[PDB]
Amino acid sequence: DGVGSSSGNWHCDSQWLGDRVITTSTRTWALPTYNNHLYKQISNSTSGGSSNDNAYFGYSTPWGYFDFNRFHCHFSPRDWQRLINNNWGFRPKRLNFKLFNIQVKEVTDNNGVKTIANNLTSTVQVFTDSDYQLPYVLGSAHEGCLPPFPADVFMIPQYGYLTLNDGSQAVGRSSFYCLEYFPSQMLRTGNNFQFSYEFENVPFHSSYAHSQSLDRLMNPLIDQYLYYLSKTINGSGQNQQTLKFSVAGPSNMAVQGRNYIPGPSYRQQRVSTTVTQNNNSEFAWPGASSWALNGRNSLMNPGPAMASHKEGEDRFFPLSGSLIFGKQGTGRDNVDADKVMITNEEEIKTTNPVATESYGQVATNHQSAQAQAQTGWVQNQGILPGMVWQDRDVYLQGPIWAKIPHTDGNFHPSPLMGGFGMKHPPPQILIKNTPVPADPPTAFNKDKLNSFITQYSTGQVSVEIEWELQKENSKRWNPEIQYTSNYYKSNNVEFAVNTEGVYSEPRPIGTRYLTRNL
Amino acid sequence: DGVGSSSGNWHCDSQWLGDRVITTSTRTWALPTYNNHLYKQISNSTSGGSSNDNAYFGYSTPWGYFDFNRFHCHFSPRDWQRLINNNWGFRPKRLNFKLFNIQV
Amino acid sequence: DGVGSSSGNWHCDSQWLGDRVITTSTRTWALPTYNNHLYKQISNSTSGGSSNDNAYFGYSTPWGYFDFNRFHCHFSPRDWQRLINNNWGFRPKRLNFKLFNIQV
Amino acid sequence: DGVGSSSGNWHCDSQWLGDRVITTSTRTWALPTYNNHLYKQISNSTSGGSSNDNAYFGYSTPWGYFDFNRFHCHFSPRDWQRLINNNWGFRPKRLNFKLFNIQVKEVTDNNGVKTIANNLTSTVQVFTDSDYQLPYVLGSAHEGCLPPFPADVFMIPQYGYLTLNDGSQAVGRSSFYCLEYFPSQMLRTGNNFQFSYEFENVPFHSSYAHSQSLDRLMNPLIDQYLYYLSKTINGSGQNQQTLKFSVAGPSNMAVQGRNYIPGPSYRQQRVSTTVTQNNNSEFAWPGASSWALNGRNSLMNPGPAMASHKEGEDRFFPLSGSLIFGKQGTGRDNVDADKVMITNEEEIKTTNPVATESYGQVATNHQSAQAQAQTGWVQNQGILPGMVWQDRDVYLQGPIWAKIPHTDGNFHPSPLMGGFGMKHPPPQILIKNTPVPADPPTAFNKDKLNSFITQYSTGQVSVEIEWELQKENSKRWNPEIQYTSNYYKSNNVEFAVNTEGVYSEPRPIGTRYLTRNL
Ligand SMILES: OC[C@H]1O[C@@H](O)[C@H](O)[C@@H](O)[C@H]1O
Ligand SMILES: OC[C@H]1O[C@@H](O)[C@H](O)[C@@H](O)[C@H]1O
Repeated sequence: DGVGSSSGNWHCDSQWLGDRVITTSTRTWALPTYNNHLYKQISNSTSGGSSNDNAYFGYSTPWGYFDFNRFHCHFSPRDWQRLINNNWGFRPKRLNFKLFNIQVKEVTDNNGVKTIANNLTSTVQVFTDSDYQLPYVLGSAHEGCLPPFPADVFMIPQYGYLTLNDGSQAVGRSSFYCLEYFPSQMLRTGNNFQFSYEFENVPFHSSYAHSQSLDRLMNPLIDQYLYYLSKTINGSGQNQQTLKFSVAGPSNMAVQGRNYIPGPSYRQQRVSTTVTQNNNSEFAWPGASSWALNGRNSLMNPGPAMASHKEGEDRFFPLSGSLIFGKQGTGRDNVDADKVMITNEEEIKTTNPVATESYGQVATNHQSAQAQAQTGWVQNQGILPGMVWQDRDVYLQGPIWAKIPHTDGNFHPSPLMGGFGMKHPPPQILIKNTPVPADPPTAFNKDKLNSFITQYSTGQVSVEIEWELQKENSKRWNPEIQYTSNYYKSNNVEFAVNTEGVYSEPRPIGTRYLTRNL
Repeated sequence: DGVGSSSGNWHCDSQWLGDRVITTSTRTWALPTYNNHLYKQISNSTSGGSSNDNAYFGYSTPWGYFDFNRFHCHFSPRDWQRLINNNWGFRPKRLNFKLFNIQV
Repeated sequence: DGVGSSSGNWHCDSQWLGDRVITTSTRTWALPTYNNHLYKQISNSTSGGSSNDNAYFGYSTPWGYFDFNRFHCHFSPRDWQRLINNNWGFRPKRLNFKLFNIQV
Repeated sequence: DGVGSSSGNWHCDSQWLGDRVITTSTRTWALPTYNNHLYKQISNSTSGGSSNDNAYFGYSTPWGYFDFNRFHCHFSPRDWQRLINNNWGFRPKRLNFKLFNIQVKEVTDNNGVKTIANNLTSTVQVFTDSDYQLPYVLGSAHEGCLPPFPADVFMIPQYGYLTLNDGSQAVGRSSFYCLEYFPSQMLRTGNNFQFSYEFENVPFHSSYAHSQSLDRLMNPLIDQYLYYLSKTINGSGQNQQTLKFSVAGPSNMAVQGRNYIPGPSYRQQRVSTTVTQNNNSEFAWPGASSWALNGRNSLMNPGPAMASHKEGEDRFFPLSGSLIFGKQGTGRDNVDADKVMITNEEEIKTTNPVATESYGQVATNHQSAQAQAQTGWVQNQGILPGMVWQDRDVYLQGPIWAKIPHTDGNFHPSPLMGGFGMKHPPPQILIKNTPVPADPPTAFNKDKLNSFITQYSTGQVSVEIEWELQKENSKRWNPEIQYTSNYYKSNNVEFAVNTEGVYSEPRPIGTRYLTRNL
């Protein structure tokens, strides 16, 4: 429209209908010029990397992008409480995105003194990758999200991507992408941008914990009509061999026949937060579970979903097998345990093997009169028919969706870090300040212009997501576990601003409070 | 229109139909003042040329001009590969040119 | 029809439409009598096999069968190049089979 | 249809309408199996060739093809006389082709004794290359035409083709063609084949000779108003220099201004049929005009059209510059002049330079008081604006059409051997006996079958061509030259059968008898 008109309004609320929740978030952003308007080849060579496991090849772009892919972008802590205490499930449905009130600014420096002024004719350009033709970086859990607290102003992160490498080198199959080779909308102050998106059908996240365990599903009062082998010897001494059979029943539940078995396992090393209980060695990398791809070792960072500890063992956690969030102000490198927050998957204990335990035991031989029966431990167990499992829980600090990789086959493509896997996730939204040349020379020169006006932009972003709810139908008589604030006096309010103005999230909050039968 | 409105959008893609290819290229340009707004007689004398084979007479203008007359203006290397591997022939048909978002 | 009429024509080409390829292959075959018109029990015993991993039991028939189940049956090397350089994917859709000009 | 019915009738006549001639020719053919049903790589290595100028790479095919591309296929000698004496021009219009009364036969040999029997269920397969997707060999002047005499039974020639080579080797750009990869019609006895073809617009062949020469086009009674430089010196002695100018007129015709000049020239070496007049050396190849392509030398066999000798010099002929036909029964290699027939282009003497002469003279310097005027001979002259020329004459023994090569550019693409150049000439008609296996073994073997029943086919071919005529409009008072038979007694009739049954063509017959003004 024009210089003097606002191109959009602040809309931050949430709206609870019967089976639907509509979250709306507005934030203020700032976009720098990245890479001096250049595309740059980057690799572990350009960054000085060494180990082959860390080698990479790729490109950094002048562009930047929006990430709303964490839940605290869309939910206040109160809204999150309201979701998790009342609902068995939820999934995203629709998306609405807006860019408005764009302001492009010019920075001039004289001597040690900078002046900022509006550049009214400068433009910002924006496009969504709707055909998913770019490397999709939103499914890796990155910084640069919209801030959880609506009054914070955030920097837009720089877009970059990786392609195939051999060491620091690239192969011929490596692909380079110019983001200028897409059509994009150009925006002066007074222009706005919007688009809508439909989430594809995704199952409801399970926001409940089971009130039954998979090995306890029997009627405790009644025998089975099945028999098991109770006794193989008639007693001490030579040549005592029998087959004795007993009814499996209430008194021996471990031996009863069952129709369903716990889900798959890939075993994690167990680490105690009580520190003297740990070995006196460096096992962090060496003792870690990992998978290998093309000679590279990638740590298996989230487990396949697994229970983080056994009952009462809460001090234990799987080495890499859980999500670790930092507290507010926690540094980058080598921080103590009290400065991070270790998620635990304890609720899926009912259907899922413990991350730090063997799946079970198998027979390793044929017994005989000569040979005793031998068993061995199953350290990793793939899918078996009859397995049943829960996915990893999702968190207010955590990711929402991932892009399912485009491949011939996948199994149960729920993202291992948690959330909703999608073949066509919310598309990437790319934004860039268009370069404005400084004064060119008065004689022609064929070289590309390397001299530009120093410039940055700011504005507002609205994200509106419609969420579908699955209500609790339970007949449970006794009251349930719910997420609560604690009444006891404290210097600060949890999930509130500091005395210095710093918003913090004191604890990770999962979704699983309400219960269901198994 | 106005100071605060963009007068055009960035369109750079290529579009492959059955017997047609449509290339679109968007670039950012800068235009200096040339010749201090003057027309100037120029010759090999003004440039110091000597040999008769190189002698010339003409004019330089304050104006400047657009040249999209090379193929890499319209074709990405991948698009060029896609053209040359699959086709016995090609020719240009239509042209559309735009100037927009002018900033003085 | 009759002794003096051809019951079919040779059709070997390939046809590239926009999203479809139609391959057609014609070959000349010869069919012997197998097993002297007999069904025969066969096993690794009848062939002299030994190891249990190789043991088998079955039947050989007087019949014979057609196998077009390799790609070079339907694609010339040039057609294969044309498929693999230009396309992210392909799948079979329809099939048409003919036997004609039989000569006993 | 059936075994007992004829699938077509013999139609050999010609039909003269007002401006149209329709020729119809029927012949009997025999088709062997070629290459034992195999495609074979062939090269100068496989044939033992040596010189790089003769090196080639290609394939021979089991297929064979029809060639009606000579005029004696469609015209009796009387019809040819009737064409050339009455018409200024003619061109082909339509084509109709038929294969019918196919007979496939089986050959069995016992000991030194062969038995031929019908194989009623065997088939012949036929297709036209209508999209011109095969190497086109009909535009090279080859044996294997339909015989000029309708009672002769002819063998179908074997189809083969060449692709790119380096020496005897092939490069990656070389292309291989399987003729089985085309659709073709299969024919038992009782099946027939036909197709129609439209000639594209081609200019009329010029069946006239000019009654004027390009340098005589002036009015002999009247002066020009132009002047020429008659005299550059005033006389003998020193310092005699003048410019004298005269009117060009009837008495000096060589110097008059003219609007049009003779056509282009590429000079041929002159050879006398009076043999003692020739040099005593081997000049056949060494003294020959040639063009070079990729390091190979190809003799320039037909000239660009040029006059074969000057007036009264008929004993002279251009080395390669004319078409040479063999007489009946003339051998393959090193035959005397009396056993061949040397065509002469003498009629185009009016507009075309003599093949064995220089085109003319050009100035090679600047004359001056110090330097005399110098000229040099033009041995080859390309097209100049204002040039005018006739194409090579066409012959009853000669070719009709050629395929214009498919290229970015060509100039005046009249075939140099004569006839009608066409971008889409009459298509190639390919024919093959379909292989019939002998008895296969009773155990399966994956090898292709190399054992076949010995087999060949015969039948009839009809070719019908409609020809458009251009009548003579001339106002010439005196009678003209016409082609005639000579009345004088001879042992044989010309263009008739021998006492042994051998048809022969005693002389080459061109088209140019009638005259036109220039
Ligand atoms: O390969 C050895 C290294 O492996 C890395 O992945 C690990 O983070 C480092 O601590 C080091 O142990
Ligand atoms: O290169 C020398 C040879 O060239 C051939 O083209 C010619 O026919 C031979 O006679 C021989 O002279």
